[PDB]
Amino acid sequence: NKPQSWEARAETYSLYGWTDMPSLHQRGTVVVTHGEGPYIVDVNGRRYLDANSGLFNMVAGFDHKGLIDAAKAQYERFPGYHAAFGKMSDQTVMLSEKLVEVSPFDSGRVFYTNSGSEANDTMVKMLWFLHAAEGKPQKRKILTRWNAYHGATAVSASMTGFPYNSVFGLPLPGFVHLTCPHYWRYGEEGETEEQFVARLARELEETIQREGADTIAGFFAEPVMGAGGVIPPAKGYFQAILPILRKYDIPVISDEVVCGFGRTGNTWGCVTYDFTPDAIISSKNLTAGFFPMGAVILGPELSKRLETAIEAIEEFPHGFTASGHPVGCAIALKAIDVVMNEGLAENVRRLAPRFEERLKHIAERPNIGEYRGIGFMWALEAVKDKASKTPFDGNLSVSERIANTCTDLGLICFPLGQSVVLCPPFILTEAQMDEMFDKLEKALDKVFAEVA
Amino acid sequence: NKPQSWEARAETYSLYGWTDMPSLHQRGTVVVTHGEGPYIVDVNGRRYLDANSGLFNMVAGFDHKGLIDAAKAQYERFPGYHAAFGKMSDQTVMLSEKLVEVSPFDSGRVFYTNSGSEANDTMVKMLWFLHAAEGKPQKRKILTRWNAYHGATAVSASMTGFPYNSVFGLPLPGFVHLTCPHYWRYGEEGETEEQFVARLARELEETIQREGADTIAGFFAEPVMGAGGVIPPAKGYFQAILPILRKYDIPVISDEVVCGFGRTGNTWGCVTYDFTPDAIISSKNLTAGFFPMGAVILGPELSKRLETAIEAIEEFPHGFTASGHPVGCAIALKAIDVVMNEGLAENVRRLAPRFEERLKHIAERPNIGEYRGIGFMWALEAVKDKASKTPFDGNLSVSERIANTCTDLGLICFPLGQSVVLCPPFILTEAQMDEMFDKLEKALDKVFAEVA
Ligand code: NA
Ligand code: NA
Repeated sequence: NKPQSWEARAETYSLYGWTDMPSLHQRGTVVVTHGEGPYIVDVNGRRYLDANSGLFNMVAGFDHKGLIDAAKAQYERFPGYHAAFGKMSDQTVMLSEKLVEVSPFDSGRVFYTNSGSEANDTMVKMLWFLHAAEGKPQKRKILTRWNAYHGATAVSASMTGFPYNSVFGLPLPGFVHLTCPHYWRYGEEGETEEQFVARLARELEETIQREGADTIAGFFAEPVMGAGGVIPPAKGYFQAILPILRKYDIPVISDEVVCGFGRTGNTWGCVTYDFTPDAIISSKNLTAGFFPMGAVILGPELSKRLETAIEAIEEFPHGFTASGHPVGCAIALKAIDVVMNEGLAENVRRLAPRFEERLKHIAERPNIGEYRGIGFMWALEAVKDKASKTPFDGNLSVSERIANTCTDLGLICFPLGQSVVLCPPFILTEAQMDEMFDKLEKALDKVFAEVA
Repeated sequence: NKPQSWEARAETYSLYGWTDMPSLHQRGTVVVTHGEGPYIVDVNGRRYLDANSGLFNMVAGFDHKGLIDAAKAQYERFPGYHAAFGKMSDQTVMLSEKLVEVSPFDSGRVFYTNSGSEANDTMVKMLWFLHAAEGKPQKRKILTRWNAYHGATAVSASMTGFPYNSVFGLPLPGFVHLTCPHYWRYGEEGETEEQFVARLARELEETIQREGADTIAGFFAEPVMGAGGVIPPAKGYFQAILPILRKYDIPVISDEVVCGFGRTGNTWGCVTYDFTPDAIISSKNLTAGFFPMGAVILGPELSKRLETAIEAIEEFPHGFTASGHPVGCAIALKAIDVVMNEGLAENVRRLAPRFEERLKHIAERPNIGEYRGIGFMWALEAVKDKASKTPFDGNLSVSERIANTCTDLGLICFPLGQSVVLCPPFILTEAQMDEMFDKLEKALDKVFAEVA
């Protein structure tokens, strides 16, 4: 008794991750064979505009010729190696040099992983290693924010600030979640945005005092929270929090897995938000989704401190088999060049006003609580009643209903909580942006007619 | 002040992993540009026989035309996508079907990752998730062995059984390490191999009784410990320990990252050691080193149990951006076919007797305590005195000296503790095997003459 169809074969042998099981059993798996620009095509020849760039990562679309050619050229040249035991590829050396150049740091060091989750798990281990070598082995606690998304390893999931991780008995101890700087949701009745920011700065100081400054290893922040629902921080957030972190000597890590390489309208989200971190975590767009790469980019201060610590023990006992893979490195070098120098990053800057203008129009609807975002990352929040910010009952699954209707209309978008997220490829044309909105608006009309 | 040479550029921008820093500063980074069969070629045009397959993974060598062509063919077809939110590529469905087929399981499910570390971290989360869903949230402890290597995330590093992880303040609580089944090292004076295995089985039962079976989530084992120094278990080990684990309702996981796809002389190390695990962890050879892929392959029992638990919460909140990437799946499908059907796994079986006969002759030297291994994974243990099994002082760095001397002779091998490991590509000919040993023997003569 064996499955025949693509859908039945997918259900027979897969253990689905991040998949709504009632929707999958009703609809079946979407099995994808190829793409063209920002579109994907399934086994039945149905085409969909992927307004999420797959998982925010396919910024140059699904059939980019330059990137396809660069990947093919490296398989022909040198198809695989590692970057451990004093060896690495020429591609690895070139990418480390390029990443330091394009980072906001004047100098630094790069460590590779396959994923953003491994890179955050790596940065945590690096802090534990460094602080212990410096005589502060108790400096282990990691500060992140509620609604932050840092990954899926036990450590990077512990950094992630969502109730869903309770199914794993996570977070592990030592992982502290601060208030999410989403003013619309977390600002209290009668609390101004200025007071909200002052409260988060106070809450951080109280946390450092109650935990003990000598017990805190680092602070990680996505400049704009991505997978958490596209959450630009409340005005003045970083200007209020960063001096508190610097005062208590707590390293600042910018998780640039989503914001890195152009989505916020600048090469880095930390540049958009005008702050210089001690380290950067990069993945996703790093290869435009063509290869699994992650990177820890260490600024001058942490590089020098880790270098001293590594020299004293004579080795850094950490790494992954494919870290610094020559194919991944050649692909990243091309992705960086394509985004920065072939007009993709500029296109996000060019089209962001038109993107916001349309969302502002959509937000006039009685069932849209707000629109939020920047550059090419945006979200629309659904509400039952606007004035009170009352959401629809969780059992109505409004966001999944919108995303499913979108799929039926030939549009892929990302549902999260009571929100619908749009993070389309940087190659999106004005006509394709209109197509994305026309389909989304049709889906919103359908769903809200059913639930309101 | 900018670096000029490849070696200087590597040192300026890299944060080195698994690299002995005193040797790196003395020798410089070996910067690799391409390879040919089992050989790698550096920027200076020097060629080395890589008798470690890179990091055990490059079993088809460094320029395999079939694999290069399969990689190129998939980049032209569909160069990137994910396997989340009820979508995946046709290549993902084909690979999951193929992996269940080639696994020792009659049926099951596959979950993808990029690495073996993420796959072990994933299996641990799956166990915590499952046991809590089945009414036992206290069922969280993970059993591994001393000298085991399971990866580099904080959790897979806690599963790993090496003192070097103390630099990170690891292992985390709940990671229990059993005696390594290395008879030569851990066997007591006057203890026979049968008594040694009986003792290991008694220690396991006492550990279970003292920890409480209701608190133990699972047991992981590499059939042959690979990165830990090539350690085949003492005779009858799995036959003694598995009934105990089965009696106490402790899931058995075979870490097949190194043993999967041919290195022990069978498709799986669990086949070579005649046991059926509840799940398999695969990575490394899965793609012959051409793309970062990891996989959790769940047997019928855990597949059914996890599906029931996931259905109750409607969504399994876990996954990685590149999990089930179409390119990695197309490459894995080719790598499995190349290894199983193009004579590579058979070449391991063909040449394993000749491999062992030469190691047996080398082990006659007074400074070789033992040779150990199976198929295409072997190790030589260095000793100051054979009769008393006394090693050379740690400060002499004997294994490192042999490895460095091998590099100077055009041979790459793997040093670990007091041992030197050989894990060559499956494409190795008899002449290349002879070249491997001729170079190793000269390195052994040089090091032992200076040190003994
Ligand atoms: Na720079
Ligand atoms: Na099978």
